Amino acid sequence: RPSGTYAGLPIADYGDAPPLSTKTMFWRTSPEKLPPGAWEPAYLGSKDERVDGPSLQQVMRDQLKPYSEPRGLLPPQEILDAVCDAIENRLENTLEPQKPWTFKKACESLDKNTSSGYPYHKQKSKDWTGSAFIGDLGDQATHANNMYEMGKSMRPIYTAALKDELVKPDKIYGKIKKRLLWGSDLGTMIRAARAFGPFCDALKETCIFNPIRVGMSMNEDGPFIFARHANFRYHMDADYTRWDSTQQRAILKRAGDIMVRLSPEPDLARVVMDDLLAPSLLDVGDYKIVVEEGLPSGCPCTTQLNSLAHWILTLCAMVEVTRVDPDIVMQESEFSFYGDDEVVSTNLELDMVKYTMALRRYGLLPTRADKEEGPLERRQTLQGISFLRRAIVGDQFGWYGRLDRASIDRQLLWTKGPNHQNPFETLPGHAQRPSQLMALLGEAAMHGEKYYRTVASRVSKEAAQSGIEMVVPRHRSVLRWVRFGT
Amino acid sequence: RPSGTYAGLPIADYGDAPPLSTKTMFWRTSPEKLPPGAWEPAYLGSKDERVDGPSLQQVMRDQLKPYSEPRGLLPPQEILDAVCDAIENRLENTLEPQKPWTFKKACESLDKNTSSGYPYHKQKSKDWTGSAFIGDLGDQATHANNMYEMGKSMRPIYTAALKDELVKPDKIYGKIKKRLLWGSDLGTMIRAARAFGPFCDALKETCIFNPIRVGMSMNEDGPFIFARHANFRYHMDADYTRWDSTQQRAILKRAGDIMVRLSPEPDLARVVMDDLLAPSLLDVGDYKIVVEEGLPSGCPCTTQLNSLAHWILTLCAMVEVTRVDPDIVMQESEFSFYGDDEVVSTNLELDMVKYTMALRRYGLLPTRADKEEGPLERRQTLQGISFLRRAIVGDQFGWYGRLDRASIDRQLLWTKGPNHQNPFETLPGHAQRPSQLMALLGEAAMHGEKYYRTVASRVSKEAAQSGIEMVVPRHRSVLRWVRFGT
Ligand SMILES: O=c1[nH]cc(F)c(=O)[nH]1
Ligand SMILES: O=c1[nH]cc(F)c(=O)[nH]1
Ligand SMILES: [Mg+2]
Ligand SMILES: [Mg+2]
Ligand SMILES: [Mn+3]
Ligand SMILES: [Mn+3]
Ligand SMILES: [Mn+3]
Ligand SMILES: [Mn+3]
Repeated sequence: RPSGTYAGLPIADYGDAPPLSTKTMFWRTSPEKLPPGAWEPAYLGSKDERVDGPSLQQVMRDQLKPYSEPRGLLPPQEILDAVCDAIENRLENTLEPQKPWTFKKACESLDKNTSSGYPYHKQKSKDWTGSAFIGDLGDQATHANNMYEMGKSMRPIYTAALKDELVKPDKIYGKIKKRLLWGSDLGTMIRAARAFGPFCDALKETCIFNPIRVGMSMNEDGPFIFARHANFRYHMDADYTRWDSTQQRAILKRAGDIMVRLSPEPDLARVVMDDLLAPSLLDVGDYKIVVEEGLPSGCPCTTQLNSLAHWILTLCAMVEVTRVDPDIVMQESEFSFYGDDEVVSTNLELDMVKYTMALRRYGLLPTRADKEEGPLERRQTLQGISFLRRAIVGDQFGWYGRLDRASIDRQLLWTKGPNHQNPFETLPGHAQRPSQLMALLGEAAMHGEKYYRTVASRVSKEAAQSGIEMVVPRHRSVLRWVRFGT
Repeated sequence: RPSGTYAGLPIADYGDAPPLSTKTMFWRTSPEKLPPGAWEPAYLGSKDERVDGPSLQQVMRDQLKPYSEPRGLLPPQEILDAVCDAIENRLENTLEPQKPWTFKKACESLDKNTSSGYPYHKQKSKDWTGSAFIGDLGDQATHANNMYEMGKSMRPIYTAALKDELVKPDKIYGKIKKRLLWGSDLGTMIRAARAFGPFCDALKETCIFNPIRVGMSMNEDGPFIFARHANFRYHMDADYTRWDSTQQRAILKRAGDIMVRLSPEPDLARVVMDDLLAPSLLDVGDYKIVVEEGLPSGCPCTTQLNSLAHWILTLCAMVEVTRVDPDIVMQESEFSFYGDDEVVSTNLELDMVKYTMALRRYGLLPTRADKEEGPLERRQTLQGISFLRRAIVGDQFGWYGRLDRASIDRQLLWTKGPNHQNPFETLPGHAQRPSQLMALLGEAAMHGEKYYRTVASRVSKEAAQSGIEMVVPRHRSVLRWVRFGT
């Protein structure tokens, strides 16, 4: 056995995980000195020549703390039942009944350029023929499919990791922070995909009529989604600190319950869900620790499981404060969820102080989207609310999501390439970067003439020192392309 | 020459048109007695055994009166310039620039199961190979294309006709009324199609962002269109009596001006438009009369020319009453036009008495959508406004267009077939009618359980006495199909 405490959590066995990556995927696009207080790749550990800091492993201990924190309270049982049944019912009425996912289709759906997790820690492509897994992964997949078809429980193993992403300089040179990732094992992946693939697809095709926006296109779908939010009087942001680690399994189980009953094979899906939500085994390297609470984020369905819990919690707080039936608040409101990310629009007169408190009571840590210091605030125009890193703007033509210039400028300073030790290194000219460049041009168009021109230059210099030179379109032409599509 | 008065209008030459059709396309679906005061095919003339009435030709004289009526006043010149430039400008900003239509593409686009008009009065298919006109129509088309390519004027000839459609019983057994149709000549058709096809397609792809809804799908597009209308505070119907005959050519010319400047071949399009709006030659049979005013409705672009004039008139009245810039009222409002059919939604505080008057002054005859006795009224919910024979309903899921039951029941009493003299005759079982039947089932779904079931029966009896028997779906399944699509 072991057991055994690590990072505040019970040790369940010895670890098998590779060492945490000590490298970043991001290369500077230009050799010149970086704009002051500009974002950089997150901390890379001891071998990181930018600052001396703790080991990556100590950074991860830090990320594990909240998972041993005392859970918040459950919402009132009567309210929780009402909102669950309402959500479920709305889903019965909107989801197109789907036919069961095959083994072939589950394997196909998986991202082939990411790790297989426990036990082989292979990249998924290495054992993939184009249509089936063979070799080692062939074994893991096949065994899992057998367990799935025979409704037999199998215990999932997650591999912990630290997200390589651009962060504010503070999180590098001030108090060092780096976000925790859970990596599902391939077995669990295929098992969850077969079970819940059909439900997730059903949900994804309902991305505009139902509040879970997973699978949406900001450009094509945003204007209709935002127009719906604008039918209602009051609008609010809410951001959440540490969403994943503050979740209650009890609530996750209710989200899971809804997912089961709406799956085309409920008896087989129940075994899968029970395993997913059973106390979780997480491989930190030296050990596999037990993480009883919070969200286990490794799998294909996770982002929708997470959004569904979010839907439940928002309604519970709303119902609790307003005292209107969950079904009726859903006719007086429009919601958008994507993991921790919410926009609530309503006609109900919601007490924003009592709303914040009711959420805080559930164990959540709400903050405003770009404002700081709560309670949460409501506004009487959608104009300026934020969702998915975009500002919601609205004009003569309609609503849209606009990426702020700080973000555009940022994507022009850094490019994605092979893993390497020094962030500041330049590679050669990225002729894999004409697709990205068009989108960015498009993103800048929405900021008007003067800004567009200034990124048009930056884009052209880069298109020169590259194997493909570009027709840089006129402002009005690209604006028209971005806003009006298709 | 001639000249010569007929129906209050100058006679320009002798007619060449076939006699007015004395038959209807509508067959009863059932032999049994018709529900009291139910709609029937419009009057068929002397040979019509339902009632004794005037000849079809006297019915048409009646329809020609308003075209010799004194025109209403033009809107204030300054306002007309402002709104034209605004509309044009909005179109510059939204329309995707198009490439010129070829001869092949113009010929392709034309409806092949309708008459070629002057001079051959042939059905268009009779001289069509699948890719080109040959024979007589080959000559007419080719000559017209030459005139078009050489920017040479050619004078259009319209053939008058009377619409075969279902009407309220009053228009048969009370005061006899039958609607006038203008049939373009094939030459003019191809000339207008080459010239204005590109503009019409550009416009059609902008059907949600721009107020001209030609080409929209009620089912797919309605919910987004209606959600936009719902962003605004006040909503209104307006129906118009005799829209086409009360139009001013001067205003039609401004709509035409906008269409020209946004066409990819403006110099060639100008010749076409000038001909279209020049005093019109209309063949009533015995004579070709001159109709100086009103809308000439024969052609491919007509419905958009008509909607564009409508856009101009609405804004002119709105600007005139509110005194806000046309561009600004377009940021405080959402419009829908389809020929004579309008929904105006606004946040502006519009004086509905002064609005009605300003319209009446332009020569228009506004009435409420289903209310009678003006001024026009505004409502503070879109809920219940009508557009394109549909009621706009809105619920938990969103907005939609619902066809009223009187209309559904109606489509179940009558079916389309070959022309014949007695409306009341039944044909056999229509196994060309399973597509129509599904849609109707779908239309009825939106009226809830009890109604749906009652048309489910009516539909099944009919599907029995037919060469294809049908799986009649459960209510919730079809409702879900109708509302949520695709
Ligand atoms: O609200 C959020 N926005 C973006 C994120 F990456 C996240 O975790 N939460
Ligand atoms: O507003 C209208 N609705 C339907 C019609 F046929 C018409 O001409 N006008
Ligand atoms: Mg957040
Ligand atoms: Mg009308
Ligand atoms: Mn989608
Ligand atoms: Mn969708
Ligand atoms: Mn369209
Ligand atoms: Mn459109």
